[PDB]
Amino acid sequence: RFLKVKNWETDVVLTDTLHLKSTLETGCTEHICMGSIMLPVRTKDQLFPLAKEFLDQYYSSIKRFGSKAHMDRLEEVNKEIESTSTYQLKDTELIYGAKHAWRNASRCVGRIQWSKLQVFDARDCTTAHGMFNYICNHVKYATNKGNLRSAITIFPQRTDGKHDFRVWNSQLIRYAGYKQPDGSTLGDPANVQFTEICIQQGWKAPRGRFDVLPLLLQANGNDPELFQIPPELVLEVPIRHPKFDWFKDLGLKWYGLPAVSNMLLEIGGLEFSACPFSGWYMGTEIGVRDYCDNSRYNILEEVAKKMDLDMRKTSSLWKDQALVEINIAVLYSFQSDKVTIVDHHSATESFIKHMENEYRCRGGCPADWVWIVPPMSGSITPVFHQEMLNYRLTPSFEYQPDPWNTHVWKG
Amino acid sequence: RFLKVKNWETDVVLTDTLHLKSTLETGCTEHICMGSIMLPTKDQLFPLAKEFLDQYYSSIKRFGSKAHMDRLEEVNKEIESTSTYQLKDTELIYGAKHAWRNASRCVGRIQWSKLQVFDARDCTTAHGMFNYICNHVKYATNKGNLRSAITIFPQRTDGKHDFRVWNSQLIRYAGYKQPDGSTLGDPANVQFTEICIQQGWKAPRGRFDVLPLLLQANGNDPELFQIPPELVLEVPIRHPKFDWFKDLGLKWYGLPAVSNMLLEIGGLEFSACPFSGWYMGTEIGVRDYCDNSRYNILEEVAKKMDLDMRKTSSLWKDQALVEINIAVLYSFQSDKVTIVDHHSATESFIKHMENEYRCRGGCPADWVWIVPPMSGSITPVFHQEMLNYRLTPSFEYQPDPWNTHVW
Ligand code: HEM
Ligand code: HEM
Ligand SMILES: CCc1cc(CNC)cc(OCc2ccc3ccc(N)nc3c2)c1
Ligand SMILES: CCc1cc(CNC)cc(OCc2ccc3ccc(N)nc3c2)c1
Ligand SMILES: C[C@H](O)[C@H](O)[C@H]1CNc2nc(N)[nH]c(=O)c2N1
Ligand SMILES: C[C@H](O)[C@H](O)[C@H]1CNc2nc(N)[nH]c(=O)c2N1
Ligand SMILES: [Zn+2]
Repeated sequence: RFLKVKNWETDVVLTDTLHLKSTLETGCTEHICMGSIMLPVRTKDQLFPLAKEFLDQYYSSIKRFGSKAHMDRLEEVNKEIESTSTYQLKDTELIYGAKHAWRNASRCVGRIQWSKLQVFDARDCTTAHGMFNYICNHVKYATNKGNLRSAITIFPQRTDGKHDFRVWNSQLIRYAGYKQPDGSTLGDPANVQFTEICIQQGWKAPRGRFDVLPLLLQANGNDPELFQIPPELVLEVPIRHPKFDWFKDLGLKWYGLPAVSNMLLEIGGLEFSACPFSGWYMGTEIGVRDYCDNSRYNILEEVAKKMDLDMRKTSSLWKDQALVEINIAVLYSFQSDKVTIVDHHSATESFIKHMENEYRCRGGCPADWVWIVPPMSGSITPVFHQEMLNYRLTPSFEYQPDPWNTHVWKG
Repeated sequence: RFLKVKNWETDVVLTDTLHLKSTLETGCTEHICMGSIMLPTKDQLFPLAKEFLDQYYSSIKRFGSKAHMDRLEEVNKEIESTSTYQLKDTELIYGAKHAWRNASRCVGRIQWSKLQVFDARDCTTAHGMFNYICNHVKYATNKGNLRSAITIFPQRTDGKHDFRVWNSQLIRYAGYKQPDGSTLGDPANVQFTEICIQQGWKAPRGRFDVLPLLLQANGNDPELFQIPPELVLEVPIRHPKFDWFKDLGLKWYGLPAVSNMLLEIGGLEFSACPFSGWYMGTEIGVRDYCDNSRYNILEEVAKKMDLDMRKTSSLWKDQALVEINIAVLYSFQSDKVTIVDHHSATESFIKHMENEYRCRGGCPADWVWIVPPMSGSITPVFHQEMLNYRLTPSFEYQPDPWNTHVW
């Protein structure tokens, strides 16, 4: 079957055949679309088809399909499964899998970069201290003094689900959130619950607006352990505005390295429950969502108040006006400090080029419009006018429930 | 099967049971989501009529009444006999209001029950359509105090005698493909502005020329009519701060009046059913003014603001976009013409969603269309999970007449 997408700004039409290789489900049916829904122990019965499919893909990509090398590997993986009820990926396979998980991440606008991922194999890791060391090296490598580099560090796969490796942090670097008795919040409200856990686990909280959280690391299903990232490794950027001198005095800064650490990497049926990865920021992640979401730092009012905007009626668009300057300031600051960042205009433009290239060479590019379109200035970016097909390919990054909701405490 | 939707800004969770009464298809499957795709006989008819009459008589607290059964058999007889049927006025009004209530892409549905329905089913000629439409326009505009309205022309019979309004909106500005290669007026209407001239219009080849109506009655060739200028309320666009803004020479019309959709009620098809409400500011300022394939004035406005247009990372496009949308709102409000900003409208819709979940068991909503084209995540609807499904009565899309007209 053929599927056509259209760009209503340029009238370019692309044809999707890749969706036929789609395994997983969307959540949608013929009778309901769950396109805007945010979130819509494995036996051997189902493992070998998943392994075979991955290896068929792998050996196609290296143009060795049906080769003796291909067949032996299948045989090898096969025996290893029914002998051990799992199997191990070769280094080459792991690298391929991680890159393609990224390539398949339909909610990621940054995928033009997917082929240049630095994969750190941490499958020989056994303890939380080992995890901390690997993560430090990831952060140092990825940060690269502000010239950021995409990286992923992959810890050992799940076995019985009773020995999981997990990073309890949602990102490697994030600021603490503290709920005050008067109901207000100090720091990042998104992180209040995790902060509390850390504090409970023995973390001594500086209780400021921008405390970098400690890593909380779980190895081999053991109780997690606290570690402080060395501050010299945490690159941060003070936020100032190129024309507004009072903006510096708002006291804002942000960290340079976005490193998501709570997702699950699936490759050939194998589940890597700890696989922190990092790229670099799109400006709006910080300027729009982190600073201006009502449920986050929520600085729109103070900025608008300092701009002397008409804040009495919404139709003045004072919120809209302050939002733009804040995002200007975030971009200005990162660029002035020579820290890699991309504006939403450049990023969406690159993604369209990527997507078109993917249709030509791959026969498709699964893409989640709801997530690809930036949280401000939607229709003046080219992805707004781009029709997209969303479907799920493997290898993939998957959501997993927060570890504190499922962890069996040892003590 | 009983679905939950979460607001991630407020943690509020609503349970949706209404989707289980869905009939039409979404375009989606379990394998692929098409959520961002713009455009996905006698025996067919009676279940369709029955389903509608069921929800109608249920709605008036008379489900399973004698009148219900009587109406059912009455309609069933008329179908068996005439191969179609006619709606009672009360049912027509209900169906129209509920078509609007069911429009999953419409952010303005908190107003759905306050709709003025104009029964134009006795119309027989294009001249009659023109008269009905002028009356619609005058009533809806109401000297700037806009009132929602729909005018419903005769239903389809055998597709040979369709009533169609060839305009996409009752009021739109002309677009001309210039010799030097550019485009004067509205580029979205270049083909229609051509067809108008191609059937005898005389364009004042200006920038904001209100297009003539091209009305098709009973399957006949369509006819040109000019809306009396005094019926077309326009708003000169100035900025409350930049006095050079007015020099740009921009204005827009007060009445957004979509006229190319198909209204389906109880299996009956109304191919000519122009309806109107009032603008959300971003429709004009974000889409009509700044879309690349439209008036695309961003670069011009950015210039006069003397913004750094060297690199995209200065967000000059963004900065300009906000000021433009400030001006639109400011102009309309000054001139006492109804308009809603995207903050209040999206706030209205959340409250409306709340209401619909609470009294109806849900509210079909297309997130891709409900979220405004600017400042998305600082409006409440961005953080609102929505379920999209298709309820009847409905507004549907139909081919442009000039691709189908048995000429
Ligand atoms: C290199 C520059 C990159 C940029 C500019 C970028 C940009 C983005 C943005 C803006 C989002 C939406 C995030 C949000 O709004 O919360 C996203 C999502 C995502 N990205 Fe990328 N990204 C980059 C690199 C990467 C890398 C290296 C990976 C993995 C190896 C990755 C995988 C993903 C995944 C799995 C999501 C979806 C998160 C979810 O499902 O909720 N990205 N990206
Ligand atoms: C009264 C104030 C109203 C407001 C503020 C409003 C707002 C909107 C907006 C902003 C859109 C997005 C369309 C676009 O971006 O092109 C829309 C779509 C739509 N509106 Fe409403 N609207 C109003 C009244 C009405 C009325 C009176 C009707 C019908 C009787 C209606 C039916 C629809 C339909 C059917 C669509 C989407 C068409 C489709 O399926 O693609 N609206 N509306
Ligand atoms: C719902 C799961 C989730 C939530 C959130 C925060 N929402 C409040 C963020 C999530 O992932 C967000 C993400 C993932 C990968 C990225 C890679 C690079 C980059 N610059 N940003 C990313 C951002 C996933
Ligand atoms: C695809 C269906 C569609 C397309 C387009 C043009 N987009 C290229 C416009 C459509 O309708 C757009 C519409 C409909 C009803 C409205 C009622 C009030 C209002 N203020 N705006 C409306 C705007 C529907
Ligand atoms: C391709 C994409 O679906 C298309 O650009 C849509 C996106 N969302 C929209 N939303 C509204 N309200 N109006 C539109 O015309 C569109 N266009
Ligand atoms: C309910 C809705 O799906 C949710 O708010 C989504 C919308 N689109 C998004 N898009 C991005 N990039 N990031 C997000 O967190 C979200 N949140
Ligand atoms: Zn869908």
